[PDB]
Amino acid sequence: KFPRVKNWELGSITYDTLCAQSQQDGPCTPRRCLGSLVLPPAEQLLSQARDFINQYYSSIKRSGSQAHEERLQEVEAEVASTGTYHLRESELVFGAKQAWRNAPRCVGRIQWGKLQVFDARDCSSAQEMFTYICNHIKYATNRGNLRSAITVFPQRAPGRGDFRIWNSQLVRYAGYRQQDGSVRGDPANVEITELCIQHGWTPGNGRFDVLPLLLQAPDEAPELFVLPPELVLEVPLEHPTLEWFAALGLRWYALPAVSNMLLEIGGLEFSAAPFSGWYMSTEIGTRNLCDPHRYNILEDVAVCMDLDTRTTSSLWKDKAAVEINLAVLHSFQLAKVTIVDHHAATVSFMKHLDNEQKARGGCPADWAWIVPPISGSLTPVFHQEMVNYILSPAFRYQPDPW
Amino acid sequence: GPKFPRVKNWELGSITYDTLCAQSQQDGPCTPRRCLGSLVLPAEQLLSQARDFINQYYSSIKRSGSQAHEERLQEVEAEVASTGTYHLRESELVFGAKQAWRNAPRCVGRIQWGKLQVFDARDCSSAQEMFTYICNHIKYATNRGNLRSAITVFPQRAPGRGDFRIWNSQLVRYAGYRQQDGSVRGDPANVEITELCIQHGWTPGNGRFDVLPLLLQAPDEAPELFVLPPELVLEVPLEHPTLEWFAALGLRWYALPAVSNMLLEIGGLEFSAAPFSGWYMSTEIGTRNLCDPHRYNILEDVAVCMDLDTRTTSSLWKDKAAVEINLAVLHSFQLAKVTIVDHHAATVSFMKHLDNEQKARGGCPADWAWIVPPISGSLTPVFHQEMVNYILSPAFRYQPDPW
Ligand code: HEM
Ligand code: HEM
Ligand SMILES: NC(=[NH2+])NCCC[C@H](N)C(=O)O
Ligand SMILES: NC(=[NH2+])NCCC[C@H](N)C(=O)O
Ligand SMILES: [Zn+2]
Repeated sequence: KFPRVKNWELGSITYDTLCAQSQQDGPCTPRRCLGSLVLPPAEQLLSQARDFINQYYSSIKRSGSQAHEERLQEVEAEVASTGTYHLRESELVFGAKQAWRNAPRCVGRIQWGKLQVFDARDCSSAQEMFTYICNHIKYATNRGNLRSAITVFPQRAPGRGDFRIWNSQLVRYAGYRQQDGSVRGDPANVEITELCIQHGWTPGNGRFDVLPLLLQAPDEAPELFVLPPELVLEVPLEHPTLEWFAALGLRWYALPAVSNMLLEIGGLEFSAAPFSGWYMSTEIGTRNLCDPHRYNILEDVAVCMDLDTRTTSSLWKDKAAVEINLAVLHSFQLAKVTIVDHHAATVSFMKHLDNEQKARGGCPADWAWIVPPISGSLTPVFHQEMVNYILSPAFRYQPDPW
Repeated sequence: GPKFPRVKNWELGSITYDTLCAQSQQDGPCTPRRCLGSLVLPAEQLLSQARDFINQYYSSIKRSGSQAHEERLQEVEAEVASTGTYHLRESELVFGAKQAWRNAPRCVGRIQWGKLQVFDARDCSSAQEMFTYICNHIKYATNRGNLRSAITVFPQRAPGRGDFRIWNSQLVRYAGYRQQDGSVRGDPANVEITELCIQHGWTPGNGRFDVLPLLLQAPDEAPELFVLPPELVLEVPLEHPTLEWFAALGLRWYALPAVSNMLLEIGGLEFSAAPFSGWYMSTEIGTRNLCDPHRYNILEDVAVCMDLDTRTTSSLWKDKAAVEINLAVLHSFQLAKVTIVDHHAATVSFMKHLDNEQKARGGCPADWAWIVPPISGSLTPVFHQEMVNYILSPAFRYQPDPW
C-alpha cells in the first residue's frame, strides 16, 4: 500500500514510491499526526556509507564498475580500522546537492542541480572558518546577482568537539532585550546577540545592526569576527507608490545563509555547512517583518495607510501585508538583487514536483512549509497533496552549541 | 517531558502536551516512515463502541460507575443481543451530536460546540417528510440572518434496510452547467449533482447562481426531487465598500452553509443523513468559492477591474484582488445583517477554544492545513500554533456518494 496523491485543482493523481526508500522516521504514528511540528556502531555507519556510495555511482552511471567496487572496499577498510571514513570531493559535491534536493521544506528545489560547493574540510581554526565564510558571502552575493552555495567544514569526529557557527544565519540583525521587556531589532536574535556581547562585542543600538559571527573550532571557546560591511549587501525598502513607506527606515539583507543545520552524507555528519540561495519575498515581507514575535510592523503600516485598525473585519492586517510584500519586491528589483515572489516560486516548485515524479517516483515535501504564509490557496501548491519523509543525504536540525 | 505529543506555539513560546490523543480509537493515515497529513481524503465491535460511548455520556453528566450507568450498559448489550443494533436516548443523541462537532479536527468554529440545536428526526419515514424537516431546519438556522447552529438527525442505518441519504453535498448549492465549449456556467464543483438533478427530472435554469433542488432518498427508494421555496433561501448580493463597480459584477452568495453528505457516527451507530449548519467564515466564500481556479475563478476579472497588472506575478494582483473580494464578502454580509465571521476573529476564537480544551480534555484534535485560513495565513495566530490531528468518536465522517 503506497500513498495516492491528488492535485485538487487539476483532478490528477500520482503515487509516491520514492517514500519506500525512507530509512529515517518522521514524528507521526497511525494513532496521531504531528506534521505541523517545526522541530523533532560500525556496520550501521557502514550500511549508510555503502548506500550513499551506491547512490553516487548510480548518479554517474558507473553503477557496477571497478571504480564502484574498489570505492566500497576503500570505505569498508576505512570504517573497519578507524570507525569512520572520508568522502572524496566529488562525492561531497553530489551529497550536498542531494541533501538540498531531499529537503522537504524547501520551495526552491527547482534549482537543486546548480549549487556551488566549497570544500572547506581543510580547515583547522576559527580564523580559517572566517576566511572561508567571507569567500562564501562574496561568491554567493555576486554584487546582487545571487548564486546558490554551500561551504562544508570538517566533519564530526568521535574524539572531539564539533566545528560550529553559533549564528543561525551568516547575516542576522541584533535583537537588544530591554529591561522593560521589549526588544529593539530582531526578537528572534536576542539570545545570539546576548552571546556575542558577552564574548566581548561592542553593541550598536539600531533596529538593523548586523551581528558578528561566533565561530567555534573543536573544544575551544567560540571566537568573534565582525563581517566587513562591504561584504554584507543590504536593500533599503521603499514602496512603488506610497512615498511615506521609505520613511519607515526599513531594510533587509540580500543573502539568506542558514548556518546552524547539520549536513549528513552517507552517515558522516557535517556540523558546520552553511548554505545560501536567494530569498522568496514572503520570508522577508510576511514572516520577518510581520510576524508578531518578529519586527511586527503591520500596525505601523496600517496606520500610515490610514486603515481602520479598530476592527479585524476591515482586513487592515491583510491590506498592510500585501503592500509590505510588494515593497520588498519593488525594492529588491530596483536594487537589482535576486528575489523570487511566492507565485513564481510555487509555480516553479510544481514544475519541480513533476520533474521529480518522472525521475524518482515522488518528491518529499512539507505542505505547511511549501505553502506560502499569505495567499496560500491563490498558489498552485495549496491544492497539491504532498507526502513528507526523510531521505538521506539530509539537512537536519542540531542542538544549539551553548 | 511526559510521554505524549509535545505541542509548541512559536509566537508565544508556550508548550503543552496532548494527552487526549491517547483516547483516540481510529488510526489516521500516517506511519513513522511517511506523513499524509495534507491529504484531503459486526457483533462485539458495535458493543464495544457502544460501551465506550455510554461511558462518555455518563462522564459528561458525572455519573461514571453509578447504577444508572451500569443499567444503561446492560440495556444496550441486551438490545444488541436480540436485535443486532440498539437506540440512543434523546439526551444521548444531543450529547453525541455536540461531541462529534467538538471532535471535528477540520472545523475552526468549534468555540461554538456547546451551542447546537439538535433536531431529532429519527421518526422520519418518507422523502416528503425529510423535505419538511430540512425546510424547518433552514428556517430555524437562517433565522432571518441571525444564524443559529443546528443539526437535524434522520434515522440511523439499519441492518439490511436501505439508508436515508441527502444526495446533495450541501442543502444550498449553485448549479454547475457544463458548456458546449467545455467550460462551466455556475459552480464547477456542482456539475455531477447538477447533472443528476436533470437525470431525475429537474428542469435546469441557465444562471451563474441557480439554487439546486434537493434530491432526497428514503430507504430502498429512488431519490425524489424537491425544490426549495425561494423565500427560505437567504442570499446576500455582493458589493464593495469603496469600489463602486464591484456591485455591478452581479456576484452573490447564500447565507447558510449546511453540509448534508457527511455521516454522523455515535457509539457505532451510523446516521447517514444528518445535515448540520453553522455560519460562514468569510474566506470560505471570498477566497475558496469565489477565487479557486476550479471554482468561480473570478480573480482575474476582479483584478482587471482594479486595473492591476495581470501579466506579471510580481505585481501581487492575485493577492490584491483576493483581499478586495474578501472585504466585499464581509462588508456585504454585515450590511445585509447576516451572520459571518472573518478569518482573524475566527482564528482568535479558535485559539481560545484550544485553551478551553487543553484544560477540559488535555488536548484538541486539529488539522492545521484546514484550520489555517487560505489567505493571510501567518497573519493569524493559528499559523504559529502546532496542532495534533487524530480521530475521536463521535465523529463526522466522509461516506461514499449514494450513486
Ligand atoms: C535558490 C533559492 C532558494 C529559495 C528561494 C529557497 C526557498 C526556501 C524557503 C522559503 C524555505 C522555507 C524557509 C523558512 O521559512 O524559514 C526553505 C527552506 C529550506 N531550504 Fe531553501 N531555498 C533556496 C535555496 C536553498 C539552498 C541552496 C539550500 C541548501 C543547499 C536550501 C535548503 C533549504 C533547507 C534545508 C530548508 C529547510 C530550513 C529549515 O528547516 O529551517 N535551499 N527554502
Ligand atoms: C458555528 C459556525 C461555524 C464555523 C465558522 C465553521 C467553520 C468551519 C470551516 C471554515 C470549516 C472548513 C471547511 C472547508 O474548508 O470546506 C469547517 C469544517 C467543518 N465544520 Fe465547521 N464551522 C461552524 C459550525 C459547524 C457546525 C455546527 C458543525 C457540525 C455540528 C461543524 C462541523 C464541521 C465539520 C464536520 C467540518 C469538516 C467538514 C469536512 O471535512 O469537509 N461546524 N468549519
Ligand atoms: N532562502 C533560503 N535559503 N531560506 C532559508 C531560510 C531563511 C529565513 N526564512 C529568513 O527569513 O531569513
Ligand atoms: N461553516 C460551515 N458549516 N462550513 C462547512 C464548509 C462549507 C464550504 N466551505 C463552503 O464554503 O460552502
Ligand atoms: Zn502526519
